[PDB]
Amino acid sequence: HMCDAFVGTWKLVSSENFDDYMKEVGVGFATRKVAGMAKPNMIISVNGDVITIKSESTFKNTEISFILGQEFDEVTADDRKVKSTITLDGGVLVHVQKWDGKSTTIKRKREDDKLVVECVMKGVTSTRVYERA
Ligand SMILES: COc1cccc(CCCC2=C(O)[C@@H](CCc3ccccc3)OC2=O)c1
Repeated sequence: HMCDAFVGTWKLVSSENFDDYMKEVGVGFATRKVAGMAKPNMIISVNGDVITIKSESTFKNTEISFILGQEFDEVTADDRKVKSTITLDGGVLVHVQKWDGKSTTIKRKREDDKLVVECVMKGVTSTRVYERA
């Protein structure tokens, strides 16, 4: 029952500062423009120890399955090939991505009826708010 409150089908409703986060990560102009339009649906499920997050949109579909604390290979929506480790810290999913000698952290939190995704690269944060679909 570890991630119960995350499970479901979620739709992006709002974003703040996402262009600057993508700049900080190194995303090029064309991908920033088309990625910034997308309103993905994120489908989170759990089966035993395995968590799956599937995202579907216009622009790109992505899918990760993982065990908490166990590093895995990920392909991001901007097409980075990263090494990722996801843990639970005080009821927040904490996701670190390493690639090309860089690092970024994505936190996923339940806040009221919303799922809040906070993305940090060095000094720059972006907040992406999802609602139940
Ligand atoms: C640095 O450039 C980026 C460009 C696009 C997305 C991200 C990740 C943002 C954080 C994040 C979500 O909102 C979900 C869903 C991501 C998603 C967006 C669009 C289409 C399919 C899936 O998964 C997460 O990793 C970074």
